[PDB]
Amino acid sequence: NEKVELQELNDRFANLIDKVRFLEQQNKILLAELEQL
Amino acid sequence: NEKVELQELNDRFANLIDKVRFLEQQNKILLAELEQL
Repeated sequence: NEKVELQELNDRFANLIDKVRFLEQQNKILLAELEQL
Repeated sequence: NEKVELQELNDRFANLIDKVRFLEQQNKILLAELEQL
């Protein structure tokens, strides 16, 4: 059923974006630390 | 079209997956470098 399936991909897309945000922030923090060292 | 809207859907899903993959790989190298310092 393409209502539950297209709400599923949505949830996967959402989780992937949260992951992207988290990782972008951490890599920026790590780079800043390296810059400071 | 429905076929030319589903393809787009699969392409953004792939791009998003790749972004996560690269961010994690970049993150692991940054952690390793900070670790040396």
